[PDB]
Amino acid sequence: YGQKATSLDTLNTAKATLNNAKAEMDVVQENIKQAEIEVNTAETNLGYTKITS
Amino acid sequence: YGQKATSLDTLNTAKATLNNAKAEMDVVQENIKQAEIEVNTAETNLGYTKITS
Repeated sequence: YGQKATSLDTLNTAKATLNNAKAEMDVVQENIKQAEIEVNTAETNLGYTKITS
Repeated sequence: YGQKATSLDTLNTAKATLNNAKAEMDVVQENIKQAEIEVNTAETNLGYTKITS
């Protein structure tokens, strides 16, 4: 964009459509979490396999 | 173009394609001339209409 032309309208694509990419990846982190979590709790509702004394 | 975006590639259209308009009008001036000229000479080869004494 320092090369005079490349209209801001196509830099702005890149800016906001970088942050959207980045953030749409964060969402899939928090989802990775929630799935790891709810899976450990889904084996911790499987504590009950001897009913330990 | 002072309004940040409007890529130089579309300002340059306007610049050079102003000068081309302007200049393509000059050409038609010099043509207007050459036609006015060659028409007066085309009536001055019509001096010969009495062969004046």
